[PDB]
Amino acid sequence: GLMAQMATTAAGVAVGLAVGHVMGSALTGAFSG
Amino acid sequence: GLMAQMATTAAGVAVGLAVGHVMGSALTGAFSG
Amino acid sequence: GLMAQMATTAAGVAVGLAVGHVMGSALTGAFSG
Amino acid sequence: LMAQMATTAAGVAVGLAVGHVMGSALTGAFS
Amino acid sequence: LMAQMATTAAGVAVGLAVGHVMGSALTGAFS
Amino acid sequence: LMAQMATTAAGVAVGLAVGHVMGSALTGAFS
Repeated sequence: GLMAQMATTAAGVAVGLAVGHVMGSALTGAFSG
Repeated sequence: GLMAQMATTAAGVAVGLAVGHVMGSALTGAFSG
Repeated sequence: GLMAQMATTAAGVAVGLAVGHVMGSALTGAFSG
Repeated sequence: LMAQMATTAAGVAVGLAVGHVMGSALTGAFS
Repeated sequence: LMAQMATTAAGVAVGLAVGHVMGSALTGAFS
Repeated sequence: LMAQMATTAAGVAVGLAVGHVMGSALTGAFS
């Protein structure tokens, strides 16, 4: 599906998030009434 | 499907997000009533 | 499908997002009532 | 080769379905 | 090769379904 | 190779469904 790879020799701040898959999920950034 | 690769010798701030796949998901950035 | 590759010798801020594929998903940036 | 780089990124939005984004930038280089 | 880099990132939003993002940037390099 | 890097990250938001993000950045490099 996806062979992701991050390779950093020198990283001041290394942030990495991996999600296997998203199925039937409603993702909303900002919501207002 | 996708052979992604990020290679940085020197990164001040390295941010990497990997999602295997999105299936049947309603993604909305900004929502207003 | 896609052999993506990002190669930076020196990056102040390195941001990389990889998605395997999007199937049957309604993606909306800005939504208004 | 040699390169003096000064970058100022503000309000950077990365990702699928990016919503409202606002940004104000100002440069006073080589002054 | 040799590179003097100065980066200033503020308000960086990364991810799916990014909402309201605001940012103000200013550069006074080489002054 | 040789590289002098100075990064200043503030208000970095990483993840799915990122909401309100604000950021102010300023650079005074090479002055």
